[PDB]
Amino acid sequence: MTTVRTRIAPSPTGDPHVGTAYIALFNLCFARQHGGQFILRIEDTDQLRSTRESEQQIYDALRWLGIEWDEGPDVGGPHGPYRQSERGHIYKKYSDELVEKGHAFTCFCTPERLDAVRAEQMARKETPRYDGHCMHLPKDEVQRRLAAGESHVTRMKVPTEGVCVVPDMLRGDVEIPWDRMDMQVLMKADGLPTYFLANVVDDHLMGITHVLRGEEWLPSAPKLIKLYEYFGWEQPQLCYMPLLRNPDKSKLSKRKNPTSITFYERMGYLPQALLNYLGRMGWSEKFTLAEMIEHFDLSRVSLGGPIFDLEKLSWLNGQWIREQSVEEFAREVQKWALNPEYLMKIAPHVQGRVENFSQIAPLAGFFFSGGVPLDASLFEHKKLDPTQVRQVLQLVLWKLESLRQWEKERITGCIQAVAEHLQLKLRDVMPLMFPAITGHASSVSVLDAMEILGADLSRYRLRQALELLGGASKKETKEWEKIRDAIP
Amino acid sequence: TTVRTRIAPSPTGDPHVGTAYIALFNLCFARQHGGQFILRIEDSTRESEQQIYDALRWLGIEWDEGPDVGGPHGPYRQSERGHIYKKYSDELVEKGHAFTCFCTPERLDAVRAEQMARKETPRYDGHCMHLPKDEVQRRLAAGESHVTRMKVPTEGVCVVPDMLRGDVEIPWDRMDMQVLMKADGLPTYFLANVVDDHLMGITHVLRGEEWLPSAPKLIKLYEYFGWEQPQLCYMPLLRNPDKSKLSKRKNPTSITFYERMGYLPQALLNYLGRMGWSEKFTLAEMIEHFDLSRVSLGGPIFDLEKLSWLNGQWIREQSVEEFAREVQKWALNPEYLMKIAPHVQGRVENFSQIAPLAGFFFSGGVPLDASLFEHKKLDPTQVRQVLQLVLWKLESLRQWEKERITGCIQAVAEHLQLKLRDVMPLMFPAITGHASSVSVLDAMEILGADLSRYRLRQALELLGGASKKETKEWEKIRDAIP
Ligand SMILES: [Zn+2]
Ligand SMILES: [Zn+2]
Repeated sequence: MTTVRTRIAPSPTGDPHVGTAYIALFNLCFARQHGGQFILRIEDTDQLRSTRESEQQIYDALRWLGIEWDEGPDVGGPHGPYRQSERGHIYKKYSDELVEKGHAFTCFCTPERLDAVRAEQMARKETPRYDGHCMHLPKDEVQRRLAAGESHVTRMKVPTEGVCVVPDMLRGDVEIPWDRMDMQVLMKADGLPTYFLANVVDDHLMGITHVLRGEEWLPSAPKLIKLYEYFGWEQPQLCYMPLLRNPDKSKLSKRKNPTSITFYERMGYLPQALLNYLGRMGWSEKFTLAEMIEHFDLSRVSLGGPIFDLEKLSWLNGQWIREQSVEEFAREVQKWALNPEYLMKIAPHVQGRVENFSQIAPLAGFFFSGGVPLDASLFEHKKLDPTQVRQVLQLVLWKLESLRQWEKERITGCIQAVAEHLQLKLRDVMPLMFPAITGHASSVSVLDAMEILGADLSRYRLRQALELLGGASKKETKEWEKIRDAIP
Repeated sequence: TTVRTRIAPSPTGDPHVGTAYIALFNLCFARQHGGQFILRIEDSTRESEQQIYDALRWLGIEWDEGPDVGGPHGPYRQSERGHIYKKYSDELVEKGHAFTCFCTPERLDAVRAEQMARKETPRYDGHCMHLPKDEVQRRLAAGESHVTRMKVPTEGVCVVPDMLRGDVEIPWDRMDMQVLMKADGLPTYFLANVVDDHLMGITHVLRGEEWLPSAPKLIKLYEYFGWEQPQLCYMPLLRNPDKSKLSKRKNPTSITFYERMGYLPQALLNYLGRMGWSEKFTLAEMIEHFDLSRVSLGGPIFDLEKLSWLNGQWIREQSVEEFAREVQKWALNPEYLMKIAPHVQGRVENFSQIAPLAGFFFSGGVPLDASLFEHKKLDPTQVRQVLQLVLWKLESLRQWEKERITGCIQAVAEHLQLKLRDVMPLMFPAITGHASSVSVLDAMEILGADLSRYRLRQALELLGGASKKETKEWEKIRDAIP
């Protein structure tokens, strides 16, 4: 008679990803199927990559898709806090218990030490693992080194022989040798935990009963199962979902198909269609969230890797567009781009470049086209040969992919940094941005246009221009990455 | 006495730029002297009347008296003014200044033939001028169709005192015997405006140069009646940059064309004022620095490129809010967009595909590519023919709706040796700039009459246009089509 409770636990380290929505949909349907609750927990334990902006992008993207949770950082809940950065005291308590009970230990190995051990191991054809150095430390030495304030971590003990049985709800028993595990770090030197500890503690304290996650987390499942044993906690039911696949059997990557949810919103896809498509890849047709929930059952999940096919997603999205009143269609188009907020940002940039209103559409059309018409001749540069032009586009694209705050000045800073580093003037690079972003050699202010267009469409158009001109080889990619990392 | 000016547009078509030019000067002259400017309709369709009101008001022109705003010296529609016109024509016939004519249209058409064969300007030969009082009483009792004509001198010269040109001499032997009352009991535009100007207290008659040749007949009617003549001024013609007369073949003349193309009314009104007298200024400013003497004796030039530059300055020299409001009214409103919506909803797989598909609804013209007009069962000469004939019949279409637009295109086809399905391949590129697009017939109704004709004409002129031998030959086809 126990109420079901599932969760999605994304890290706010970048754009909201389609994979996250996919897993969130399954955990949502399973909880609603069983009359339970669906929780959202922000795993911002990586305070060097987590941002408050990325947190809100997660909320907006999922809510836009139609996914809603009963408890979370933005709605509250009786089992919070739901941000792992607000639960520091909790993780220390349970990490200390493990050490007290002998199931974990303090490690003082400096980064210079761990690197040396890994080298000596790779030279002995051995599997790289923590050598257990600090596991056999006297209590006298441990007390001393901690009193001096020496940096340290907490590692868990793991078996060296035998096998762990992972009882997947769909695969059955999955045997994983313990010797593939290592003495995983639980508490980092900065007093923050790893997901191994945070997810076990938090899934337990929040009463999570079923955990559907992607199969990428299955290899490390034994360490979580073992942590539950150490605490004497009841383990939740586990199901590891196959990966999303590109139609060519490869893994879903930003190169082949964009993975950002916001990309499909800005491209003009309906949230009902994208959500509907994620469900059709999952289990066993056009349906709403409510209808997908009533017909949901984990057994109907194809044991094969679901395929993300933009062709089928576009056909489905057209079916949704067609199978609704013109009023509904109109309201969706307004929310998408035909609204005063978007149009008034464009207004001041066309007002000075038209002699009558009929010239606005050819000038501002690129604000609504998604991509732009690709004309390779528009990138013939006077000072830059074709190879140098591809280098500039690749370096700019990389820096803009890493840019977290999509704002004109930060956008300009990335481009100007790529140019100054290459001993180029910003005036030498902007002529390439115009055709990439707008499709024309001259247009409105391109830096303003990129901020208005947003990060997703700007990167998409830059990548297409790069691919139009041939792209970059593996050799060039390696050589240009060295340059990327030396740029602010 | 208070100055009183007017315009008397006929509600028989779309309002042309020439009408707004004349209206502006009449409005400015009246305001300068603290008088009234009157709009009179000498009717013809009640819809065409509202077009005139809407187009002139959109420009910023107003009138103190008229059929819509009323006034103390109406009615302001001829059709509402009773049998006042037959009364004055009868006085002229009784006082011997007019006479009754029984000539048949077949006979008046023959005299015109003999006169044009001599390179003469056609005139009424004066047949019925001296018919017996008995012969006329008989035919009238029998109910024979007849009209009333005014008598004009045959020798001498009429001195027309123009406020700008000075004295203009015109020979009476050029004037003809103008019809006063038509065979249907309605007055001619000539008699009605003379009668109505007198009854409405019009003091200054500012007209286009096209009416100068008839000034003697106006002067003589006032003479016959014994009425005080109004001050007269005939404005020089609007001309293209090549010194020719303004023509829809060269530059479009409908006010509504420039509205649908995205010009600001303050800019077109300013351009009409900056052409005549003496640079950007408003209407209230135009009235401030207005004076008739600043008009040049030579015709003003309607230069579209100069108009575009001026419109661009009006767009720039205003707040972004004012600019956005103007763009909303021009085309970015729910009425226009919801007309397009159902025609793109079934043709897109995502919203980012809408703008490439629907862009032609906003581009004024479209990108021209001659290669798009290559037809299987049609040659480069026949394509121009259908385009011309389609254009002509659509230029004559009064009510611009899909069911009547399709009728015109079908009539040109049925009359031709081809089926309707044979012509649409040419319409799609001309109207949308693409080989295929949304329902082109629904698109033309949405785009409007002005932009549809403009694009068809641009397409026709792209492919080469029509020669003189082709036009006169193809018009005979146009007139044989419903
Ligand atoms: Zn250690
Ligand atoms: Zn006669």
